[PDB]
Amino acid sequence: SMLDDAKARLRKYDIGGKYSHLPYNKYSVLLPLVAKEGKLHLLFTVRSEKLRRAPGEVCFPGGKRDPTDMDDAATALREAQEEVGLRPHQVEVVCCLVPCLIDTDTLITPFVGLIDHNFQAQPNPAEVKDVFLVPLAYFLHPQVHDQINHIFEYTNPEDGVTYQIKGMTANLAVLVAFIILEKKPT
Ligand SMILES: O=C(Cc1ccc(F)cc1)Nc1cccc(Cl)c1
Repeated sequence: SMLDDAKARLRKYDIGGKYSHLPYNKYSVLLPLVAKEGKLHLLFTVRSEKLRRAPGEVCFPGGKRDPTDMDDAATALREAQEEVGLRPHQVEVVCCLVPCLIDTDTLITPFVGLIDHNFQAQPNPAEVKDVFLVPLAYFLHPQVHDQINHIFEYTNPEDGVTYQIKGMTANLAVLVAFIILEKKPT
């Protein structure tokens, strides 16, 4: 099946807890895969304009590890619940992808999660201005604009709204698309 095939692909790239004890400032993100209309999608947030770090940017759900978290995956799930109302029974964490090093002292660990079909986002407006889906296949043929660094523009056909996706978030989206969609019979 589509979902069993996606999980099987993802597991081959799982690094697990290999880098998880290193003494960094630690953040996790959840890359949430949603199946709709017979295709996989990624769920993104738009950060609230009131946040002082990166207001109005497109990001995956996530945030800083805290002492309650059993592990890095727990960080991702706790933050996703706070930001968009995703409950732990509504997500299956499939793997941990390559972590992202930033600012010399920070390590961001991305987890891919399969999201239940009955989940409906409840954006928390203190943190999230918007939540939206992008089909995973978009990231194989994105609409690129150069600002010099590459920016993806995705227009939602439901409503005509264009979102800019860039940086780590864009990079991770492409990675997941490659992992899941490469070398597939039609
Ligand atoms: O904060 C994140 C994930 C993230 C962590 C570290 C990082 F460097 C880059 C993204 N995500 C988020 C998305 C919406 C609202 C809020 Cl409050 C947080």
